[PDB]
Amino acid sequence: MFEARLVQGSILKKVLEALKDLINEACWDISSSGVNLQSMDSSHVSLVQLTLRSEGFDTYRCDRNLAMGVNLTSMSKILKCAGNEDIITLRAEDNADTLALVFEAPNQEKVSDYEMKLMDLDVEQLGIPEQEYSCVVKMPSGEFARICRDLSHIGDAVVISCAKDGVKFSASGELGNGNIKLSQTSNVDKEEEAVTIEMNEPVQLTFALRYLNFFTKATPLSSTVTLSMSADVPLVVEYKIADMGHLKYYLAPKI
Amino acid sequence: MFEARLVQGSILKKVLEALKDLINEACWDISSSGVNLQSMDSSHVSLVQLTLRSEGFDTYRCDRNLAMGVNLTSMSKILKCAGNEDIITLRAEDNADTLALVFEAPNQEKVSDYEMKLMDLDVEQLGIPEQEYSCVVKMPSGEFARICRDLSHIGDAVVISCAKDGVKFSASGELGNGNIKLSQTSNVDKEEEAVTIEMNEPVQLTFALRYLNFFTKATPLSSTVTLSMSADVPLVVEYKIADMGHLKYYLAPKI
Amino acid sequence: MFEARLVQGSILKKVLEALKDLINEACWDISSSGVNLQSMDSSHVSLVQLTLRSEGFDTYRCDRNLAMGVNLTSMSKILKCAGNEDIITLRAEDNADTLALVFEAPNQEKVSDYEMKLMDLDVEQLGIPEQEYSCVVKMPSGEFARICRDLSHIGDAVVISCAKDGVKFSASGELGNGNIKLSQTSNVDKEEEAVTIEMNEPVQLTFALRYLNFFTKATPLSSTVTLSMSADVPLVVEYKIADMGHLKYYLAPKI
Repeated sequence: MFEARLVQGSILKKVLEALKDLINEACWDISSSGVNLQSMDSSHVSLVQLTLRSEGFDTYRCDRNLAMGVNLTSMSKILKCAGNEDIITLRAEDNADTLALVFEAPNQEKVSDYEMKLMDLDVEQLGIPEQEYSCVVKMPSGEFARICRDLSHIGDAVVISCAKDGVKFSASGELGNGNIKLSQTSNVDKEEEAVTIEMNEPVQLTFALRYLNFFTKATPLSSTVTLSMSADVPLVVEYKIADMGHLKYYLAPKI
Repeated sequence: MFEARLVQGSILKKVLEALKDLINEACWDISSSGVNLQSMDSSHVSLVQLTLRSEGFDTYRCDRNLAMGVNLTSMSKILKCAGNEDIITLRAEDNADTLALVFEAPNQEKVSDYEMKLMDLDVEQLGIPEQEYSCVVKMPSGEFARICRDLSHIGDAVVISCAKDGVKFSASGELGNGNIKLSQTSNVDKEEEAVTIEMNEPVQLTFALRYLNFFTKATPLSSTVTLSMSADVPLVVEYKIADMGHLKYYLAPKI
Repeated sequence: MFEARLVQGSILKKVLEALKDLINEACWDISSSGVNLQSMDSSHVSLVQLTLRSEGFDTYRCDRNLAMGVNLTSMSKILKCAGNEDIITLRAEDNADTLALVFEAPNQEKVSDYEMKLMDLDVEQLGIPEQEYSCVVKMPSGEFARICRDLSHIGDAVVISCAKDGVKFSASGELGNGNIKLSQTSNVDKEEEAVTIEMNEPVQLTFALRYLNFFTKATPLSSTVTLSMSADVPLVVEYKIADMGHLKYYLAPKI
């Protein structure tokens, strides 16, 4: 038996809401150390890596490594039947072709029990080259979402320029161009309002806005986001999942 | 002649919003004891029965029993035009076949006078007698609304199974299957957000989920809903209309 | 050079919201006396005329009259990017391309520099010249908005009847008919409905409700609206924008 009881159900709701548009199907690599997902998106452009560590779960049980192939659109639909404050328990027999999802209200008067059909899929594998990056921008998650959205009216691509004297997002198109300059803070007082740049050398990279606008569906999961960049390698957009792990999205620059 | 004055016109806005999707035209039986509507949907699976007592109105007079044929699409349109806190007055002179509806804004600035056909058409008048039911379930209306909404993502039918210690709703379909068990809870005193059962013998019936989703548009009219059920007879779904009367939806099971 | 600055970002946004569904490509006349926009809408039915005097901006400089051809949907989008508390700067250097729109958030965290390509359109004019009208009605803007919206459920045309009593809007279609009567009560009254009317002779004209429902998108720009009517000429619906300027709509009555 695999069995994982997650007390804050909102978290799994949000993860599915952040993945279902970008990718339709993917295998859930389950083990004693946690749950891990790794997939390309459905247009073969970006890469996604999800991690939810075992200890994040209130109760956790994994007799042996499972791989469950999963339609995320169906999984999301089922999770929309969960409340935000439900305790969600995930359960699969060792080689069973189903995943049960139990949504307990907090007072135990209402209990729901769903049994999802798996789909049978060939796993993907990479993980990408772990790297020391030139720039790391930490910033509010709501601010990053709004920027990508604003600039998507102007252009299909965004140039992210970092230097010592700031970060800048620029886009360009048929109706013109725009530049959004977001200043580092010093003493912001809260921690989650900070804009901090860890800079080694200036960098200027171009990314497809369409894909960044997918990545920002993870905003509910965290109040900050970090962007790690270096020349000619994929951007990582990282959202922390409430002490349990993370959702990274990798994207090639143009060129 | 007919005239009924209702100071809390918000109630009548809620009833028409409850009726307009399911039923398109209906007979309005007006008498000195009040308003009684009764109709099948255009597909013959369900029946609605509405009752508004004369004493529920601020003023009421009926000279003359009347069977006004009414287009509920058109009446819901006109009611849209009413303020939330307008006084609503319904009116019919005699050998005129028109229903007038007068909305007087809260601080007598503005009177709106509306009038609609009153197409007296070949119709019905059933009733169907008092039955004794195997189960009667009372529960919060918003909770029944939620279970019908969520299960409609899974299948197009719901098995309702009643038992001493609770009621279950189960559905099955494309993306897998689902059951929601609500427990009898007692409490009472501080609120009736309870789930109570009255069980002479257990019941187990399948119903059309889309119809139950029409019925739940009445959710805003009452904090609770009752479900009376028996083998082979139509389910009743009752909503109380704040000390003026009731709204009952009737649905026959399958097989 | 042209340059204008405003603290009231919001007003600009509301002007574009109120124009952009009626007209696509527009020509802004920028002179030293201010900004002027005059155009038919894209169906050649109604006429719009916007005026924003130079004094209404808290800085204003214009060396040379410019005719800046803009797509109003694209400019509404851009202005959607700005904080409602943002300081806005409009800037152009004289012709081809660049209108620059700069949004500076209140305390210096964020600056947004946009640049809109201008197309070459001729500066229109015609400026149909003023008149004394049989009848001039002034009323709450949100009440005028609500009357057009509601009657649009009954009919496609409204008949405005002005009289010493007050003003009456009446519409008629398939479902039946409706009239709304606002009366002149005296003075010193709490209700915000002091509908006032300056009158030479009762008028009675019909108007397409589709277009009136375009003109009420200006509702946020002012709390009152003034209607000016005579037989055989266009209605004028005027929103005064706070001694900054005005937005006028012209619609001819049905024959």
